[PDB]
Amino acid sequence: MLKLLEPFDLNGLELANRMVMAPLTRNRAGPRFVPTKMNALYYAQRSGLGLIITEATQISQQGMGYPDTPGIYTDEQVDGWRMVTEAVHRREGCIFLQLWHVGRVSHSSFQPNGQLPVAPSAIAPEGEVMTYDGIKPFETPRALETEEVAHIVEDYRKAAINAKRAGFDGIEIHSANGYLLHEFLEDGTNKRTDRYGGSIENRARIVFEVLDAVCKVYPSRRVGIRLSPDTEFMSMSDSDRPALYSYLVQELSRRELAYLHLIEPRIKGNVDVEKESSLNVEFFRPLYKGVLITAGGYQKETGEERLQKQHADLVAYGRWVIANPDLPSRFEQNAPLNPYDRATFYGGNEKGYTDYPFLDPRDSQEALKEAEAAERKWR
Ligand SMILES: Cc1cc2nc3c(=O)[nH]c(=O)nc-3n(C[C@H](O)[C@H](O)[C@H](O)COP(=O)(O)O)c2cc1C
Repeated sequence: MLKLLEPFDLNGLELANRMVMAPLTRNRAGPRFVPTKMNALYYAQRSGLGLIITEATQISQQGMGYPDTPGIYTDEQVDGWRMVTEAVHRREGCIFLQLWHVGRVSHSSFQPNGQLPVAPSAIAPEGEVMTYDGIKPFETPRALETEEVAHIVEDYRKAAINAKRAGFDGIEIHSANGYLLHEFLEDGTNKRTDRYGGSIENRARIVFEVLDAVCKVYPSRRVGIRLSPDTEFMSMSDSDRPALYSYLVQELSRRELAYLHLIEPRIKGNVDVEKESSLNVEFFRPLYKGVLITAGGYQKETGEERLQKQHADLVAYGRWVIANPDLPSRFEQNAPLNPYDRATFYGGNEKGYTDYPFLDPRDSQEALKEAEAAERKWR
């Protein structure tokens, strides 16, 4: 009787339920940003979620701002992701790769040749950024030349080519949470005078060009996109978020994409914030035609209310899913939720990653089995 637990049809994909694993950076790639068997166990374990969206995956070295995130720009990376897609599919799961460019939220230490991070405009985020050599202040990033936006779009297109080859069911363009695309959208970050700055239309141009480029690799019904309609995460700010997001959503409505993925203002990236905003999901449901994913601070009961009230079609869970590989079964049988441990979110090993327990140990055995089979197959 939970709507969260109703199978849902995603323009062809037979989702087990209406619950989504939110994208989650775990900082556990192998050398050269290549996914490993351990990574496949983790996704295999969580494959009773209707849809998995992966951790943000950089489309290029230039797009990375945190250590040991996986990439999707080399063959060796694609091979690694194949273990992941295989294992999730053997468990009858569905999965999309979230494509990432960190923008200015990076450090020369991460960059090819120790070049500056790139952004719309030469404006550093506030605060400090973890690097290979400990905590350092954010640097002023380099403002991208007009001509270079084309080359970033092409990175996304190559990245989607690699994704399709890796065997992902679809892709999600990360346009949220303070990163390259988001910096383009908001006029607090975007001070450009060319055809990608100024007018609301112009700021979104890049988002539309990325979408044009990837929908040449995947059918548009397999391209998703994530927005953060109203957040301070990473020194974001816009002079008029209602106006900017209204336009951006209505345009998106007409591109017949797989879904729109909206993060609730009560999330500041990875933590909860007290915050007044009307730019939550209720405000966008009217403005977006197709399949709508709501994410951010939900529980069983508040997620269920979203679906009953027809506010969204899918509810994403991030932190609960880190801790509860079988969240849907727990919801379903009214079980206690395993607590999540923030200290093991980022970096590390099995601990706080693949060692959260299931209701049913057999689920656990089946994930291990598929993940080992996936490794032998793609050895
Ligand atoms: C450890 C951690 C990693 C995350 N990584 C990503 C990411 O890679 N991409 C993204 O778009 N959001 C990311 N988020 C934001 C979450 O996807 C989600 O919006 C947030 O956790 C709020 O959802 P929740 O309340 O269910 O946890 C992350 C959050 C956490 C706590």
